[PDB]
Amino acid sequence: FNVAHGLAWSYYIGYLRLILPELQARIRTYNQHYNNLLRGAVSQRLYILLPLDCGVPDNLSMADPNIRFLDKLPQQTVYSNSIYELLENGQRAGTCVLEYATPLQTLFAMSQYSQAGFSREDRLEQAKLFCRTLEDILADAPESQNNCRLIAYQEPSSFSLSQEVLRHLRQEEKEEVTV
Amino acid sequence: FNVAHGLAWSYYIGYLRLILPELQARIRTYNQHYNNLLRGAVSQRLYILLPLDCGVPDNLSMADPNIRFLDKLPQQYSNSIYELLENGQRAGTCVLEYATPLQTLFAMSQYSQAGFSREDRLEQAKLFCRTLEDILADAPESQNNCRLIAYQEPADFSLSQEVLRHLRQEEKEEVTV
Ligand SMILES: CCn1nc(C)cc1C(=O)Nc1nc2cc(C(N)=O)ccc2n1CCCCn1c(NC(=O)c2cc(C)nn2CC)nc2cc(C(N)=O)ccc21
Ligand SMILES: [Ca+2]
Ligand SMILES: [Ca+2]
Repeated sequence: FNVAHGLAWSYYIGYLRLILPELQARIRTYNQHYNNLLRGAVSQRLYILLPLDCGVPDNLSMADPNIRFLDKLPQQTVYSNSIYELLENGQRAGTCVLEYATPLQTLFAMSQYSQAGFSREDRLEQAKLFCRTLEDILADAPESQNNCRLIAYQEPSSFSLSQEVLRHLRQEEKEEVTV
Repeated sequence: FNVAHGLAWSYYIGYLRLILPELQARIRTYNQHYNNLLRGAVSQRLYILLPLDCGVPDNLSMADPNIRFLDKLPQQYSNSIYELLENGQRAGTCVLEYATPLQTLFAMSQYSQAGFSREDRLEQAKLFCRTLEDILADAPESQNNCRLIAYQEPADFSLSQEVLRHLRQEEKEEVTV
């Protein structure tokens, strides 16, 4: 009995499969303004944060204060999407469309619902499974694996999410320019 | 690999568990107006349509012409009240809506990479029903706030009549027990 299968498939079929196609161009559009104005460009990929503690806060800033909301992204000329700037020592070091995964929140709710019989150990196993399954789905999906990137991580002590995101953005740019 | 397990748990945790508590009261209120005008009442339960074919239309009246939209419901998420008709006469009224996760099972069966056949879609649809049933069977006051209407449509069927069967059964239960 694995709720993570359905959660992954439903996140893809109901949300990613629909929103991603518009994206790769919507960001291309925005970067006209962004490049001309702030002398920086937004990464093309949609970054999906997958905290394995299934802890999705209301806003990204609360979890890490170096992730800072920048600007809402427009639609192609019913979905809101937020550009966040990543920070280092107060300086802008990257920008990206970055959002938490709703399925993970369901797993947290389940672990606080006693009639589920769903322990924290169960919750973590199912979070990992959600990650692996969504990976498999995007692997066989067209231009979608290319339009979005998954960032799974386990908090220990103190941890830096802005840094883990910047790792990925810098890797993405490395790829863009090399190949 | 049963997607229906996750789909059921997500439908309950992320949606039903949220709107049902409000709903009991919201309809309790609305009926103050309905009783005064037209001598009609709206059932307290939320009726969830589970077509086994997973065919969800964009407007219920297209699925059965005897199911006319009546009125949207106010808040304490959009829910719609429908009148069920017989020979043009109003025979019932209820908050009515489709289980949207079935849409997902439909999309999957039209998505070739998934290997999700129509046989699969039907198995997972039935399973979605059984799983959500169980969930509401352990849930507090929630089983009481809504009713599941799972039906399989025939090669050789009235939805408004299926629903009306349930509503009349509900009223029977109300006045006897
Ligand atoms: C967990 C909920 N549920 N589970 C399943 C399975 C089906 C549903 C379900 O019934 N849902 C839903 N019924 C609604 C009816 C009304 C009403 N009455 O009007 C208003 C809102 C309603 N909702 C919530 C909106 C869902 C769409 N949605 C998502 N969904 C996901 O992430 C997600 C997680 C899993 C698993 N599967 N999915 C895809 C369906 N993310 C969004 C982000 C934005 C944005 N960026 O603004 C906008 C919409 C978004
Ligand atoms: Ca190059
Ligand atoms: Ca049908």
